[PDB]
Amino acid sequence: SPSINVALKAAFPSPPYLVELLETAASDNTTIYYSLLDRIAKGHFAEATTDKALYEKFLEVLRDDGHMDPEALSAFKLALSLRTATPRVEAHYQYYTATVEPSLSGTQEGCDQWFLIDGEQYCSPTLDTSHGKVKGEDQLRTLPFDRKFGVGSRDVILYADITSKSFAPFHEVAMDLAKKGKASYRVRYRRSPSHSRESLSVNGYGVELVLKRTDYIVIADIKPLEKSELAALGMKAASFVMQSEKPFEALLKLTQDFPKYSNSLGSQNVSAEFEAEHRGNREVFLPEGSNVLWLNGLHLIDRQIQPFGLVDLLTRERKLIKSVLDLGLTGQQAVDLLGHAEVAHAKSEDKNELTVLNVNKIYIENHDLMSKVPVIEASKESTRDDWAALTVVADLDDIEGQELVYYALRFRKSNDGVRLDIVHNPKDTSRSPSVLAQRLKSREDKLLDFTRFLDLETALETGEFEPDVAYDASLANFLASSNMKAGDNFVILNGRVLGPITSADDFKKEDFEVFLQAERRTRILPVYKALEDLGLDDKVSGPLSAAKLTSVTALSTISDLPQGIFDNAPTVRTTLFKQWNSTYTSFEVGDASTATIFFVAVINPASEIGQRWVAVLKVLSELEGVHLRVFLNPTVMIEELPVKRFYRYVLSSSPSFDESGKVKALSARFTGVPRETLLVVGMDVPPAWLVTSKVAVDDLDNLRIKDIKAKRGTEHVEAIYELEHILIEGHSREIPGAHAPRGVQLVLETENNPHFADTIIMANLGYFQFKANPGVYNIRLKEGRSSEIFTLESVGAKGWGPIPGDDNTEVVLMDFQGTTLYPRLRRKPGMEEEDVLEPHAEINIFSVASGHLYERMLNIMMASVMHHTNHTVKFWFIEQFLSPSFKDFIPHMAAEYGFKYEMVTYKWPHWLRQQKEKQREIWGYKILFLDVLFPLSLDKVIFVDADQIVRTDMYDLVEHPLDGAPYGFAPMCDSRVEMEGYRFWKTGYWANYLKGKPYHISALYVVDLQRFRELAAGDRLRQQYHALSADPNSLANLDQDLPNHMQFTIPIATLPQEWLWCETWCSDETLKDARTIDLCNNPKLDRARRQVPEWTKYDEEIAELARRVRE
Ligand SMILES: *[C@@H]1O[C@H](CO)[C@@H](O[C@@H]2O[C@H](CO)[C@@H](O[C@@H]3O[C@H](CO[C@H]4O[C@H](CO)[C@@H](O)[C@H](O)[C@@H]4O)[C@@H](O)[C@H](O[C@H]4O[C@H](CO)[C@@H](O)[C@H](O)[C@@H]4O)[C@@H]3O)[C@H](O)[C@H]2NC(C)=O)[C@H](O)[C@H]1NC(C)=O
Ligand SMILES: *[C@@H]1O[C@H](CO)[C@@H](O)[C@H](O)[C@H]1NC(C)=O
Ligand SMILES: *[C@@H]1O[C@H](CO)[C@@H](O)[C@H](O)[C@H]1NC(C)=O
Ligand SMILES: [Ca+2]
Repeated sequence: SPSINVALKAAFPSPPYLVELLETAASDNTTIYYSLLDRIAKGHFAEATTDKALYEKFLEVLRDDGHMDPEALSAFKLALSLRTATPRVEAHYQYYTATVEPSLSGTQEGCDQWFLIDGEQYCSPTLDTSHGKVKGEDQLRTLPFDRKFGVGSRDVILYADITSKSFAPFHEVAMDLAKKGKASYRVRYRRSPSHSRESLSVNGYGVELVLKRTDYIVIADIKPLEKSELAALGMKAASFVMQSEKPFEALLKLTQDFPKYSNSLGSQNVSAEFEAEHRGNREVFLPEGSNVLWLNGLHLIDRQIQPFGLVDLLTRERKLIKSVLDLGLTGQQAVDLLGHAEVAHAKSEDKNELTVLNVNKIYIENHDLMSKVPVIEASKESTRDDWAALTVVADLDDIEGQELVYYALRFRKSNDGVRLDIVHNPKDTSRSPSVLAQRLKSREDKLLDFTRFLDLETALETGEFEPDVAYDASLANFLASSNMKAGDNFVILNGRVLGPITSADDFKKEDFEVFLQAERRTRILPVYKALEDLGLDDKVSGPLSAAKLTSVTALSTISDLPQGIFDNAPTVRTTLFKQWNSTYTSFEVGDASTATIFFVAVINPASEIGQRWVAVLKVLSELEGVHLRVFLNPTVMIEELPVKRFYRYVLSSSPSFDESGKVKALSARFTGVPRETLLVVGMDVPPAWLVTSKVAVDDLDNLRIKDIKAKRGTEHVEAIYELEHILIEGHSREIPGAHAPRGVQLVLETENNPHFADTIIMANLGYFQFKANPGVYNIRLKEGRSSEIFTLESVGAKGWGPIPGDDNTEVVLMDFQGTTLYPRLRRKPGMEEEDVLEPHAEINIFSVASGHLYERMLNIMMASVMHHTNHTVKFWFIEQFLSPSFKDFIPHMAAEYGFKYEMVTYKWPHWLRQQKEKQREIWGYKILFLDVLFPLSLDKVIFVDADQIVRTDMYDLVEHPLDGAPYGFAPMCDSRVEMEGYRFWKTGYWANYLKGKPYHISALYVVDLQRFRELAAGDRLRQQYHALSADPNSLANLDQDLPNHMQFTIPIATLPQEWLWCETWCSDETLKDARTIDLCNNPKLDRARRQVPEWTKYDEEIAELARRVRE
């Protein structure tokens, strides 16, 4: 039974299932939230002891209280598995811990639940018992996780642990108060004392087992490698799926355990060149072996396939399709109507401007308004192609308002196919709107018979009516739904909201004709024709019935906002997937009639990308109302081994439950694993996550089952990771002339400590990031030059904007997608100075390792420095590359060798080109993020390449003058003569480019961090790496070649030859006056005992130390 298991746990305690279901079910819908909060305070959910039963009962009430329908209920199941609401809950707790507790003056008892009213806290429902003044920051501030119910003078906030029924009476009272209309009610959470500090188990990530031995090519103990028959493997693998008759199940089993059955392909006449003719699909559309996903016609991408991203996309697109299915269309017709070529041509440098609203929606809610307004219907003799539903909003008290209505009336006289509606929107509460509307609703029949303007003004004063209260109520709802101010003039044809109107001179009779003409060309005609092509021109029978379709389709052109995503607003509905014949390469799963969601996947089985897509897709199909047509299109061109890994996705469509009812954790277990093959563990985690290994026995970088069978006795690999941080990342800009405010330094703070974190603004589109967990934070400019020239106006937490209400320098993260920011900073008047120009411990060494040999020699590196130094040395490392076995042991090194150590990390920016091999990633962390990795307090760092023996006091290098250089290096030895043929750096390319500069070595170096930032070296390293990374062959060693190619622009200080020694280019005599030896590559265990005699001495010191701790 050879298996490997990987599980992921969050950096916070599990909030009870009770509160999670409340927040997940009432996703955001506050009306659902309080109707369920009432039922949990009633006592209906008290019998739910086993968390599964609690979930079970929530299904009953959601469906029974009308809150959820089966189609959207399946989405509830999947989102609940994902535990989407847990970080939202932890935000309340962190806020309670950092802002609420300190302000709460006095000792709490019986105050498990308490209200906050006017700076006073009350622990009793009676309101007569006030425990204390709520000092410090006022907690009545509007925060994202809040939920406002009712309007009131008093602002009531209930901090509750809902697990105890003691909350129930407090709620009922506040609920009564809010429903009466005396106060605005909002619910915040208190860390429930019934639940334990058991970390939360997360899902929605992927695991990879990379066979690092990929040099092979010309149940199963080793990876079988074939000759030049690779070419067809993708093709026969695809046929193997069709032959199976459990197709997407085969696709998964084959794609996830690819190496296993790799050579077994091309056997038992699976040659099946049936889909060879199926390239009729290829012959007209997209290339062989290309990965393309679509959702209702829209363009889906590789990393829009994180479970979190998909859940919000289903939710938004079901709402869009359901808006269309109120118009009598099927899921397939609705999508084909939306994803039609006539529609795509209406859309497609940089340019955009517009505002539109739903016609179906607005005429349903505002019934007593829209069926009681003066309606001049379009004469039934007008053609389908002429129909339009003009709706005019106007203040009939002012001349400009009544002038626009007159111009609309004259326009209706000329255009037969227009249904004209007039809604009175006054700005004075004394004149009830219902009376002026009913004044002209009497003259509705006699409307448009107005020759002079005075005829309308006189008709407004004739008659006397009663203020129809029902009318006024539906009017207020309309203006709120449509975001229309009182007394403002608006013109809305077919849903396209246009206005407000400044003066009625802007909009005359002739201007209305043109508005119909332009709207007709864009949203009316392409609908009629796309509609007539699909044989659905029967559904459009009336000016109003037509407008509902044209209006919905235009709204399908608005994408995200983008929150969490960077894809601002494109996605053009395509339709060419339909030309492809679905005989061989395609298979479908789900009913095409009841499906609201249409996933059209085009995956190549020989691709590594296909592995993830398939794994997610199975889970996505398990939602009642999701259709999936999977196209398999392989390529004939496979020069190397197509897939170089094993892959599993941790995700479930239905919530997992323990035997005791609690939530069951989701794990990635790989079965029938070869015992002879070398493996590496990698994580396929969503963009906002920072993940490092927690507890593991087996070296995550160097693995083989047969070896741990010979060490532990079992073939069961088990490891744990931690989602340690969630990113707060953003793109900075300058106000008003949008530029890159590079060199700007930032501080993240909380009401707990104001020096939480610090980073600097990057040159590539203003990138910055912070490693944080759910909670309320603030962002201030770092103490100094950043605050001098710049003042941060806002952190764009709501969108690019500016958005009214986003000028808050406050950030709060409450999602597994983090919080994407678009801050805006304006310069202080009359200045134009950049930070670049002005108006800790003795030694600071940093290192990294990625193997137990490198880790054993890293223990030696630390020990060698301390033996030869009488100074305060501090070690800095990259958290995630080290094994947990090494991480468990470093505090014991710190105590025995007398050093301190702080552990840094940074997540590779999404824009920056990543490296697939673990090795190439290692190299990038040494050179690319030096400026941002360390806090702004650290003056200088020194890198020592882990497998090293230092014999000199390293303080000398600290105070070595660099002379205008941000970093200093040790050069290549030209001492050994016999290896001159190997000295490539003094030849052709490296000789012409390096005119006289020496080839420096990326093994030992000094970084004067304050000069590094001052010079902005990192940004130049990063952007140069960018275009060079197109060919990985140019970056032979990106840690070494990058500073060497950049010594022409970024200065390189040269360090003495005594500092660096190698057993290939420096003579043995140099070792006498040695400072550091890299133990040069081209194994190390032999070279260490041979070159350095004291290497054994250090190894043995460590060996005893671990056993000393052991007892
Ligand atoms: C945010 O959340 C709220 C709350 O869920 C939603 O508001 C809902 O708005 C509508 C209009 O007021 C309510 O509609 C309800 O329709 C029920 C009938 O539905 C059936 O229709 C077909 C018939 O063929 C069936 O096939 C189908 O299965 C449906 O079941 C009525 O029975 C409802 O009456 C009463 O229901 C509940 C009791 O169960 C009461 O709490 C209500 O007050 C109501 O008197 C009702 O007419 C819907 O119920 C509203 N909810 C509430 C609680 O008021 C929002 O739409 C939602 N928004 C989003 C974006 O999710
Ligand atoms: C089975 O494979 C052989 C070799 O490719 C082929 O000649 C034969 O025709 C195949 N069988 C059938 C029934 O086509
Ligand atoms: C460290 O300090 C001791 C005591 O002052 C001194 O004897 C020793 O020489 C120092 N170490 C080195 C390497 O000089
Ligand atoms: Ca080394």
